[PDB]
Formats: sequence, structure tokens, C-alpha cells
Amino acid sequence: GASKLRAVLEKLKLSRDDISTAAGMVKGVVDHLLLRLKCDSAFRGVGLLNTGSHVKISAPNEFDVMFKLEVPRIQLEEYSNTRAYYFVKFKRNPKENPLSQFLEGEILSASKMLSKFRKIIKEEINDIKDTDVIMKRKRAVTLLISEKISVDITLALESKSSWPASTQEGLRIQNWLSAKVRKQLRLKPFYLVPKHAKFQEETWRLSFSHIEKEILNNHGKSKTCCENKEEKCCRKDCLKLMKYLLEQLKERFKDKKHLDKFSSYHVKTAFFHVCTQNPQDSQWDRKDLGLCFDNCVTYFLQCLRTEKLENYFIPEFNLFSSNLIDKRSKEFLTKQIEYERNNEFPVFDEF
Amino acid sequence: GASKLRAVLEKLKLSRDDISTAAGMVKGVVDHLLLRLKCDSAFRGVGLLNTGSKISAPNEFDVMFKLEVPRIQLEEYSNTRAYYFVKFKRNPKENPLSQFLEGEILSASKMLSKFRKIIKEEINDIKDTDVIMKRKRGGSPAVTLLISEKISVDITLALESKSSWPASTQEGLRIQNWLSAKVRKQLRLKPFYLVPKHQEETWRLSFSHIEKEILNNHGKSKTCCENKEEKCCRKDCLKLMKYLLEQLKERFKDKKHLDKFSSYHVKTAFFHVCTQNPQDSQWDRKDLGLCFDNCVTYFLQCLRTEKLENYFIPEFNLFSSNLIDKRSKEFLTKQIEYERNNEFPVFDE
Ligand SMILES: Oc1cc(-c2ccccc2)nc2nnnn12
Ligand SMILES: Oc1cc(-c2ccccc2)nc2nnnn12
Ligand SMILES: Oc1cc(-c2ccccc2)nc2nnnn12
Ligand SMILES: [Zn+2]
Ligand SMILES: [Zn+2]
Repeated sequence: GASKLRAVLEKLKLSRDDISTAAGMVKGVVDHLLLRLKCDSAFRGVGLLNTGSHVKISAPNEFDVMFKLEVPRIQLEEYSNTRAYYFVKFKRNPKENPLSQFLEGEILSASKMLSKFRKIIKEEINDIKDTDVIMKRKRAVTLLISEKISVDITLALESKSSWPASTQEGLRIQNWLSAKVRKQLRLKPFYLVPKHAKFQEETWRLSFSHIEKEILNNHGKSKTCCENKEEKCCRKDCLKLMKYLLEQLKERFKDKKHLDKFSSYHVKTAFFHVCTQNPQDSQWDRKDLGLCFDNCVTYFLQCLRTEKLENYFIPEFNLFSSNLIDKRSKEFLTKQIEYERNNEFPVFDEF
Repeated sequence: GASKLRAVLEKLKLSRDDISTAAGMVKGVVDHLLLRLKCDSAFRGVGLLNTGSKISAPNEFDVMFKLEVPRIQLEEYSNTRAYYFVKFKRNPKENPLSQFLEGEILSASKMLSKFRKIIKEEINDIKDTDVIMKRKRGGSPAVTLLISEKISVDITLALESKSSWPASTQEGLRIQNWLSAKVRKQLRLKPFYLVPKHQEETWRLSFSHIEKEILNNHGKSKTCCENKEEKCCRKDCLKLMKYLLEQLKERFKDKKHLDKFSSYHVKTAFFHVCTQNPQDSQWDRKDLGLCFDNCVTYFLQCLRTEKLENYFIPEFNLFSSNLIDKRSKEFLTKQIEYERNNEFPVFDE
């Protein structure tokens, strides 16, 4: 039964037009912040990474923006055999490095880097008069435009180097998107977002947000997938429904605090794993949406039970490790998803 | 019947290993010429566009030398949708090619002369191999070298423009139902080249790079020719069409009719057949004989009707009566039809 699923997708599609006006407010504020950030020597080569402007299917008043900063000849040192967290050290000596001010030894400080970023942003939001902009407290930088629109702003270092060795056996798209696409994609840059690891406040985590967008917007085995009536698939619709399932349950149990650790990234990672399992476009037929979404729900639940959700790019990194998410939280999310699946998804009818 | 076709392809595949040694000699000479060419102010940003990787000629290599030109303005010559005059848009800073300006227009002749002059000067200086420069024949194959008395290298100069493709290409590259519209959008965002081809002041459009991309990523499916269940015969049909023309051109070299026909005509016609048959199922390995017969058949229709449109410039007809006379197309038709009727005797060896 896909009827109620297709009904949800149409209701979600009705929020599309309002996202245009809201994006206009965000484009204004972000263009301003990038003009003022480019004035500082450190953040001179700062730019917009070119994806979002949504990241929450039930949130037109929520936008995510990424600010790329190209870093020239960098050396990475993997922190404590975590295949995702690294220390950013510099390789060349000439000429003087613009980020020298944030070096806490030979290692670039994430904390000192993000503090200056937060400081310049706090300073420039008071000077912008077009709209009312407030900066939200530490929980990278979240703004609130005209008391409605929230903007999550991330700083990401860009490296045009070859991807770290931890990614060598990841991105298993060879039997789905082809090995020739995998070769082309790995030649693209990689990003590092400042994220500390279990209290190491000097580490950076790998980011492949750009590759995830490429793979989602060119998602079929066939190059003409979703370009004609005979080749329409339900891949994107399954992801939208999985994302919405978690958002609705997270909203339902916001006062409980269990589901706070789960994100749309867990849903998206699990979705790419199901795409690797079902490489044929015939396995994603529009008529089979109900059955396709049930495999996605089912795979996601297996990851929760087995406490195993590997990062799509870093196979050895487990997003569902007991050290990251406690078993009782995964058991609560399992309980809730199973109830929903057993009662024809009541949480879809805004519950 | 594909047996004799598959046999020819295996014999052509046996020339592959010798092409490695020969390419080594060419990589040496070309890397030298590019190092010396980069010394001149005009040809500073010169680079190789990478063709050094005729199906019956391992002692014959073609190389393209790209040169990026910044803010160029094109003026279409006499409603030819392929020939253009190269002008420059901005004023600051001074243009490195100012020496070749024959008015506000960049001279092809003055540009190619300096190119031929630096190349003639550097072939005498380079050691460890005997290199001779062959005399003028055509404007498109611009400078021809002869390494160690065996290897011929055709060196072409091409201007690179990162601008949007001219309006004459707007309705070309009909790969939307085969390679997808999203690929067509990605491909058109790439640069375009202009090779000096004459009116001895014009430049012709070149999309050699797009032809290579389309040939090396040729299926509807992204995994086409990456597994036993997805092996196609597209490349093999092109290799056989190219070899059919080369063998007939050799046979009638003393007659002079087929001199105007090139592998580009065969390749253009092949891309038109790919547009007609967008499905990988239409190019099954088992159906090679039937696939090659459609290619032969389409090519013959173009010869009879005197109509072979450029794959990128629809309004440009490569088989125009003004380019190739009717009696020459009729001779090539006669010969191809005889070959097809007698199980291709020109193939066997
Ligand atoms: O782009 C990303 C990346 C990651 C991430 C987590 C663990 C290891 C590696 C990468 N998590 C994320 N959560 N939201 N976005 N997002
Ligand atoms: O790349 C090309 C392009 C052309 C060509 C001919 C007529 C109009 C436009 C372009 N002809 C060619 N012959 N060999 N290569 N090659
Ligand atoms: O080599 C040939 C060629 C032809 C032939 C016929 C019509 C037009 C052109 C060529 N016919 C032939 N009959 N025997 N040999 N043979
Ligand atoms: Zn699709
Ligand atoms: Zn193929």
C-alpha cells in the first residue's frame, strides 16, 4: 500500500513554494556574512559550498549552509585509530600560512578556529539592518532571521588531496552507479568539519556532503532514470519518507530526550546502503514504493538492533556504536518505528 | 554473420602492443616541443589535449595542442555555421597574440606560421632520435613530423574557449534519449576548441574532447561494458566502419575519388546511428553483424542523399555537393555495396 505514502509526499511538496521566500532572506544574510568574513586574513578564501537553500522535510523555517575554506598543502594525522577524526598539520613552509594564529603547536586548533568564526559572525549580525538576526547559543553557528528562519552555518576546510586511506573501501557504488563514476567522484575534493571526538577538542571530521548530493541527484543505473514515464523510480521518495518518519517521531518525543542523538544523516547513510543492496532501477519501481519503503524501514531497524550502521565512505566508522548512542535509545526508536509500521504509520497524519 | 567481423577485430587488436613502443617515441618528442613552445610569449599557456593513446596505422599518431584564449568574441563567417573569425573582447591587460592580429581579427596564417617556425627550429635541436618535418599538404593536419623514419605525428593547434558554445550548436548533440539530458547539460558546460581551417583567416569549431567522452562512456546504463551481461558492440562497429573506409581508400589510392572521405565522416555517421538506437539492447554483442549492417546502411543513405550533418552543428552538411562531388559519393556507394554483397572481401587477410 503506497497510497498514504504518495499522499504524504504531496503534502510535503506543498511546502516547496514558501521555501523560496525564506531562502531569499537567508541568501541576503549569508552574502553579507561572506563579504565581512572575506575581510579577515584567515577567512579570505571563504566561500559558499553550493547545496542547501533544506535538511528537514517538515521545516521550511530551517536552512543549513556550509562555508568552504580552501587549505593548500595539508597533512592529516588520524586520531586514536578513529577512521574519521584527524589532526590538521601543514606540509610546506613558504609562504606564511594565514591560519598561523590558530596553530596550537604544529596542529591547527578547531576550537581557536571556530571561536574566531563565531566572533566575526556575532560582530557582523548586529551591523546587518535589512532583517532582525539573532545568534543562538552553543549546543557550529545557528542564526534566527526575523524570529522564524533558523540558519545552521558550518565551517569546512577544503582539501584537493587524495581521500584518506579509511575511505579506500567505502563508496561501494561500482555495481550500481559504475566504477567509472566512483573513480570520477574520488578525484573531487574532500572536506573537514571541526568535530571533537570522545573530549579531544583539536580534531576534524571528514565530510562528503558534496558527493552525497551528486549521488542523490544522479541516482540511477540508467543515465535517463527519472527523465521519462517508463523510467520513473522511488529512491528519492523513500529517503524523503524515512527522513520524515524520524522528524515526526523526534517531534513526538522531544520532551523524552532519547531520540536527540538520531539525525537525518543516520537515515541517509542507511538509505545509501539499501541503494548498494538494490543496484537495479527495476528494484525501485514507482509502483513498488510501499515495498521499497518497507525494505528501508527494515534495514534501518536491523542497524538499530545490531548496533551497526557503517559510514558510507568510511566502512570502519560505526555511527551506531554503543559509545555514540546507548542501547536503550536504539531500543526506544526500534519500539516506535515497529509500532508505526504495524499501525499503517499513524505519525504521518501530523501526530 | 559476425564471425569474420570478430576475426578482423582480433587481427586489429594484435597491433595494440607495438602502439605502446611507438607512443613512447612520440611522448618524448612532444614533451620536448611543448617545453620549447611554452618559452614564446604567444604560446605560453600551450598544453597537450591528449590523443596519443587510422585502425590500420600504428606508425601514425595525431596530437592536439590546446592554447587557452581569455575573452574572445566570435563572428560567424558567411553563414557557414562552423567557420568563425576570432576577435578579442576586453582591453586590459595586453594580449599575447597581438603580433598575429590582421586588424581586429586574429590571423590563422600568421599564428600557424610562427607555430610551424618554432617547431622547425626545435626539431633540429632535439637529440636521441631522428626527427624530420614533412611539407605542407592541408591546413587542418598542420605540422607533420617523422620520427626515426617510421612514425608520423600530425600536430594540430587549437584555441581553447571556456565560453558558452556558439548558437549553431544549440540544436546539436542529440544525446538526451541515449546518454540523458543531464549529461548533455554537463558536456556543454565544458570548453570548445577552434582549429585553423580556411578565406585564409577563419577558424573551425572542434569538439574532439566531447567525441572521446561520448565514446569512452557510451551506454544508456552507467555499467555498460563493465560486466558479461552488459557487453555491447558500439566501439566495434565504429572500428569496423573506420577499417572499411581505410581498406577501400588504400585499394583505390591511384584513382583519387575517395581522397575527400575521412574517418570523421564515418564517426559522425556512427554517432547518428547511436542517436537512432539509444538502447544498449540494440547494441548486443551477439547482434554485431546486424548492428554493423545498420551502420553500413545509414552511411550509404548519407552518400545517396548527399546529407551527413555534423553531430554538433546540425546545419553544417559534411556531404554537401560543394565539399564532395556526386560522382565520388556514387563511387564509394558502388564499392561499399559490392563489399556488403560479397561478405566483405576487403576485410580478409
Ligand atoms: O556530513 C556529515 C558527516 C557525518 C559523519 C559522522 C561520522 C563519521 C563521519 C561523518 N555526520 C553528519 N551528520 N550530519 N551531517 N553529517
Ligand atoms: O573535429 C573535427 C571537426 C570537423 C568539422 C567539419 C565540418 C564542420 C565542423 C567540424 N571535421 C573534422 N575532421 N577531423 N576532425 N574533425
Ligand atoms: O571487384 C569488383 C567490383 C564490382 C563492382 C560492381 C559495381 C560497381 C562497382 C564495383 N563488381 C565486381 N564483380 N567482380 N568483382 N568485382
Ligand atoms: Zn530515478
Ligand atoms: Zn558498451
